[PDB]
Amino acid sequence: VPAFLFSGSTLSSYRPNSITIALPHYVDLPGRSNFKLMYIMGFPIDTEMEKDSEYSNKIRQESKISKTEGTVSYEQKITVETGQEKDGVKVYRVMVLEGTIAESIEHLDKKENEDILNNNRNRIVLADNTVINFDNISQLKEFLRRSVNIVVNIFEMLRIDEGLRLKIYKDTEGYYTIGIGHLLTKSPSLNAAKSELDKAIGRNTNGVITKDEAEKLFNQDVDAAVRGILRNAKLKPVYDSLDAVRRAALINMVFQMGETGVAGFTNSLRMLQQKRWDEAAVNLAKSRWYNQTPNRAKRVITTFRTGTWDAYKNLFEH
Repeated sequence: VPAFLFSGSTLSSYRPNSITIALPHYVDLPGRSNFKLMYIMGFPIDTEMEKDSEYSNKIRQESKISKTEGTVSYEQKITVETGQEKDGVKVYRVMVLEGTIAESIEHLDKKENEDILNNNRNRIVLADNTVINFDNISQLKEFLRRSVNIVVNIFEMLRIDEGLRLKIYKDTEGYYTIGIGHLLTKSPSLNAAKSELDKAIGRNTNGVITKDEAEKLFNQDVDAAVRGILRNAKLKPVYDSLDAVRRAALINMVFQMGETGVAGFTNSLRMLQQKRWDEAAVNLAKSRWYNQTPNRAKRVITTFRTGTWDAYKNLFEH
């Protein structure tokens, strides 16, 4: 029996449709297969059954991500649930439905949710529909913090390696650009750039932005890169094998040279995938890359080599 389930608040972007709400209402999540939610008292409920049911979800297989060591870092949204499990039957209230890591972090820290979380088993349901079960909420909060750190660090990493501009400027190719990566428009017009930027930010910019906005844009860019990395038969196996800091170095390289450029370091990638770090490092130092942007290559390589933030640590939050 799930303990507190109607207690506390639930953070969800999704809003389905004085009333009938007392009654059970079943719904399929708009974007995903085998997410069937049951709403009583306005509360999202995830249910799993070994058997077959019209209103219940098929059993979910457990993801390979380590609850002690691992990260959700490059996932877009995640789901968080508390509840109970006994053979064949699982019942979990949804505390956060497809929210960001930061969002989930703050939401699980609300004292009103405090009751329902310390009394039940807590799990995360990934966008690939695999779950990571946690021993306790403190551990889960650790897991989430450790993930958001990687997210804030990758921005700093790129700020330092690539550069961060707060005014519209031009690409080495002529294109209006702002922040770190971000391309506004391929059109020759500055008003077209400014108008694109206002649309993306949703305020009147006049071509200048805060660091925070640039960070938002950059996160969209990290997702487009990760989506392209996993589509590329040359990058995917390497990226899959790397821990989160090292993936940050891989993404860094993709941001600088393109998917196609990174795919050309064939031997250095095989070396990375075999976890031979010093060889990979030596090999990577052979390229014109290392010669042309030596400071950035040196830090990226140090990062590949150590799995830590040591090349960037003193420079952070600058």
